[PDB]
Amino acid sequence: ETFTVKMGADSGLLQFEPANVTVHPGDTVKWVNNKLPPHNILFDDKQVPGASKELADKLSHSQLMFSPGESYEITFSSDFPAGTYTYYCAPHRGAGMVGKITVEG
Amino acid sequence: ETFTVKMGADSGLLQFEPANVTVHPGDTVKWVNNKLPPHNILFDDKQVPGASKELADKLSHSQLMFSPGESYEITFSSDFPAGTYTYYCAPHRGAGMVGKITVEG
Amino acid sequence: ETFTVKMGADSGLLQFEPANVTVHPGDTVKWVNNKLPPHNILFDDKQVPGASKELADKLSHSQLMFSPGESYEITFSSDFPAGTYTYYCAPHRGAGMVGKITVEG
Amino acid sequence: ETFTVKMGADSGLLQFEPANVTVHPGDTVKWVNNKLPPHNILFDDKQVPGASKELADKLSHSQLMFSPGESYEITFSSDFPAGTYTYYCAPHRGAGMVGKITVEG
Amino acid sequence: ETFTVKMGADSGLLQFEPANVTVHPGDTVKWVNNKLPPHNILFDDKQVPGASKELADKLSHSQLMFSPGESYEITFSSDFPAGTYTYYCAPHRGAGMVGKITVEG
Amino acid sequence: ETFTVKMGADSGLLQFEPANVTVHPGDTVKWVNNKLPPHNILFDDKQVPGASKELADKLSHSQLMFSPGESYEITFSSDFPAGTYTYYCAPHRGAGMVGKITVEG
Ligand SMILES: [Cu+2]
Ligand SMILES: [Cu+2]
Ligand SMILES: [Cu+2]
Ligand SMILES: [Cu+2]
Ligand SMILES: [Cu+2]
Ligand SMILES: [Cu+2]
Ligand SMILES: [Zn+2]
Ligand SMILES: [Zn+2]
Ligand SMILES: [Zn+2]
Ligand SMILES: [Zn+2]
Ligand SMILES: [Zn+2]
Ligand SMILES: [Zn+2]
Repeated sequence: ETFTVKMGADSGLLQFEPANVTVHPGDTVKWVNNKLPPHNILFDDKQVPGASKELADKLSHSQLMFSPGESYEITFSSDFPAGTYTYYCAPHRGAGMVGKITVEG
Repeated sequence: ETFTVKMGADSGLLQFEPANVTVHPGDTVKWVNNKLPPHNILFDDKQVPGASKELADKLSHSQLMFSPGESYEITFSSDFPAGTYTYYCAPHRGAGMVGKITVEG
Repeated sequence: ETFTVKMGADSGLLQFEPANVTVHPGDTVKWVNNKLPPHNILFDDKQVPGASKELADKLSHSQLMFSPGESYEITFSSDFPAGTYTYYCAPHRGAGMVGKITVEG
Repeated sequence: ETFTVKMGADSGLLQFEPANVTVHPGDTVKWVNNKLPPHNILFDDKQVPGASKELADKLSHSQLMFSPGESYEITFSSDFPAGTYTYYCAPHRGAGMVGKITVEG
Repeated sequence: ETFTVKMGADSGLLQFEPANVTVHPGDTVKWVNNKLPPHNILFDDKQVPGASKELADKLSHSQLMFSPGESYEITFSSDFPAGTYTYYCAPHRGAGMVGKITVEG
Repeated sequence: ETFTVKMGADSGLLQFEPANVTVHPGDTVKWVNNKLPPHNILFDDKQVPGASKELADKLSHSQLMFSPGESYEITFSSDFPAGTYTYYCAPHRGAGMVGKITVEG
């Protein structure tokens, strides 16, 4: 499957819609730049299963996205461990623009 | 913290002593060439967490060890996924010289 | 697409069926252990585009496969160069168990 | 061959000189910190051949360069795909400090 | 064996305490967020042994740490080359918040 | 520079000619298949500077070379550490077909 997460709610709020998402092995999470750019997706080394920095760096879209429609996908294949993945938006961190992905396995 | 696994039991049996070992992140597994050489440690691409061939190749000590005392260590850091790691000895595969490492996390 | 290559012909010959395969970027090549095991897939450093040893080592399934059904897949994504990839089976090299994959791009 | 690209024109403009460069496999691209620092080289996941994020991250010199003369080289060997590579300078993005490398092959 | 480096001296100075540390293979360096956040650890491609960008990127904790107590560890295993590793804090670079790790071997 | 090492002496001896070679940073070592094949170049994890298994695996030409003229080159760039690199030929190990490369720096 493919779960779409909008960066910036329609209401004009600095949030990820949905904030919490539960994914199964093989599913894809698609982030779409919606409202109030820029945004980026950052995963901290200790916010991913096993505290793997190597894993966090691969998932983290450090670069800022400005134009609406720009997307970033992550297919959680058999390779990725099971557990919760917490991420955030650096420019809107103070606004509490935080997200969470739970991979069940 | 450092678990020692002997390649070839004192009994003269073609086995890994211990055959099964449970490790925690940060711990090291030390293989020591004991009896009836040669021996090597091979991890198949599908016998490691996530079926990562890249991971299996890094852990696999393909080359044969002949002299007693020769060791090979693997510190299971945060970069290594949790799960069971099955390995074997190529020259003594038919004798059932197989091992298993379970990393909890 | 996914091209299946059988390691050991149905006729009981030590060959790869098919021996020559033409793949497009994105397409996958699946090797299935069929007849007269063991078999392995080895790519020499000079038998791959650009003579990249780093590339040859990643594609090479050095370890021997014994049980029928065991598979090994390689998805030739964008990261893989265009050109011919020649591989062979080490235990059946003298029998001329050689293969060839041509990636068009 | 080695193509030199100056980060910041002699005329004092926030540009890459040259902005567009055509490279052949094997040729190198050298960025030299010239005028009005800082500068960095960023490649977006979708601005490289095949939209490979793994490839973009390896080429991207995220860290800021301040002192004149500081260089960053990239030898486009066989491992690198053919196509256009668009990059930019984060601190001078609004000024349109964008570049483009076309690898023929 | 585990050397602790405080990001921000108790004195309220924007420094790494200690600034210079000598480590042996197998030892771990632990950075603890102490005073005047944020802080991050950045290693430049040319400030590590062999000028390996791949190595620098793995060690660099690009993301900003705000809460006191947050830590980042690096166990200098056999895969890491011997030599000096110079790092810095991006937000406090002008204050001269620079560090240095010397791995003996 | 480029130092040529012949795998199998003209005298018909199972040796590397020369057995010992001193190389400077940037020099290339070229192994040429000469007499009494097969041969391969294997570096053990503990026979290279720093006991880096990752380094040993990259230098090791595991696969057997049969036809005369087949070569294998290794350019010891700034990346490679200084020290002695001991290697051997697996099929002719008992004959004492061992070599040694000393990189001065
Ligand atoms: Cu945001
Ligand atoms: Cu054995
Ligand atoms: Cu075969
Ligand atoms: Cu700039
Ligand atoms: Cu700081
Ligand atoms: Cu030999
Ligand atoms: Zn962190
Ligand atoms: Zn396999
Ligand atoms: Zn070769
Ligand atoms: Zn992107
Ligand atoms: Zn740099
Ligand atoms: Zn060894």
